[PDB]
Amino acid sequence: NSQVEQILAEFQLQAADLKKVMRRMQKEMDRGLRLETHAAASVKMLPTYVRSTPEGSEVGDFLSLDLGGTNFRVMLVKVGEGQWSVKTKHQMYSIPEDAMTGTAEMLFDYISECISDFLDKHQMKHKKLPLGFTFSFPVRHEDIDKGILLNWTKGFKASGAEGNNVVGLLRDAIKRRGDFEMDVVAMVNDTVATMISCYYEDHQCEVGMIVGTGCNACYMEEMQNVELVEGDEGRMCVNTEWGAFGDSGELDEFLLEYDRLVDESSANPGQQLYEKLIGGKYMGELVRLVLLRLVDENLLFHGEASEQLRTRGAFETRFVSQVESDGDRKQIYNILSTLGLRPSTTDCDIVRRACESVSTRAAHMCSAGLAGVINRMRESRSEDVMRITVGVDGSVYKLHPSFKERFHASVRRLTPSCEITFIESEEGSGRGAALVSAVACKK
Ligand SMILES: Cc1ccc(NC(=O)[C@H](COC(C)C)Oc2ncnc3c2cnn3-c2ncccc2Cl)nc1
Ligand SMILES: OC[C@H]1O[C@H](O)[C@H](O)[C@@H](O)[C@@H]1O
Ligand code: NA
Repeated sequence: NSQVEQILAEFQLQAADLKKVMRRMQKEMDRGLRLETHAAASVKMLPTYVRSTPEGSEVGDFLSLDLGGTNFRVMLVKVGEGQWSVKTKHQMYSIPEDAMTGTAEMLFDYISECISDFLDKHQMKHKKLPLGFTFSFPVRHEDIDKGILLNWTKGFKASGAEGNNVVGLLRDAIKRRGDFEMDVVAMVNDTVATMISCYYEDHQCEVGMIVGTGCNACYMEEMQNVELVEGDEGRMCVNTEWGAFGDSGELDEFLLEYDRLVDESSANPGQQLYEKLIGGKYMGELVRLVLLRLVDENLLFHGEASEQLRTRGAFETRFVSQVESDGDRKQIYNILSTLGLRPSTTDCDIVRRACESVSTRAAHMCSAGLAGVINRMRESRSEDVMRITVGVDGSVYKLHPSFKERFHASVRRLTPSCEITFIESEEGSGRGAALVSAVACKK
């Protein structure tokens, strides 16, 4: 146990580590905003064309598509005035591997089939509506309804997409199918969508964050600081793409053996390193690799590992969450037996410690990110204590039994001059795309 706890201790980050990360994130943000350094910035600070504007939208029905993982969502969002009301209906769709690792057209054809299914099941296929698209990958926006995919993240691979107008890809697929018509009026990031949906509930919400399969944030920047887009008046949402923080070496002093290994076998070696420390795509696999380290030292399972624990990806991140949901070891035993293992009573405690060590580092790394954003915003204003609302969506955050609590407390220590309200978005990644579309249509 002695030696377990010092192998596990490599995952600790001191206050001083977290402040260093925070400040470096603030300097990368700043690099990404300036024309002189934008092109070489690891933290891209992408203009979204979502602006501060008087409250209100068109009234009516709006479709939303939300693509950001293997599971995706179609939504019908009805905006009405009394005063305002928003009601939603959704369906979920799972994308087969074939459709994610083939061509862009195969991917967008599958998407359009699903839209078709949604419209059938809501007896509205004869209707032509405005559609907002939540598309959760790095995009260079040229307008609210136009954007070029820079690169796939989170293991997506469809060919023929990178470098192309993602909105064009959707619209072409819709037309190929010829079974329905929609006006694609807006495409946004999931961070952005989450923030808009949250703003609707709370006007102080000016940051969106995702801690899901990937990890990213967006926030409202002053237009004079957004040098890529002409104008000094008002604010525009910037999609930080903070996932790529570290991709210029900024994190090198913190990366562990397990981190290099996750990166090397990932779909995108050398990219999204910050996100690899945090996102649900990778947390379960980090844990897996730590559990193997403790085995090949004969500190775990008497040094015998199962077939499935030697198998990349078999420690799914939902396991990490379930482990930590356990004190009778029932939750831990039920995940471990699943894996072809026979834990002692001590192993169960060891696996729960390992989960904790990875999941805690994630919450801590993530808090430094968000603190960076929130402190920068405070500094750009007339704030003694800044009260701000953050919209947060993602499965790590919503479902991980203690990640959230750990994240909040770490965030608060790094932001001792702000009071932060975190709003857990029920379906903001999807609803927000509809609401942005409604605002866009009001033109
Ligand atoms: C092209 C375009 C479209 C939209 C926007 N801006 C917005 O959608 C703004 C962004 O504001 C940030 C600070 C979050 O958000 C909104 N701008 C205007 N009205 C809005 C909202 C959000 N809800 N909401 C709203 N409020 C009341 C009823 C219905 C709605 Cl949709 N900018 C450009
Ligand atoms: O889904 C959360 C995030 O995952 C990845 O970081 C994507 O690059 C990013 O665009 C998205 O916001
Ligand atoms: Na500007």
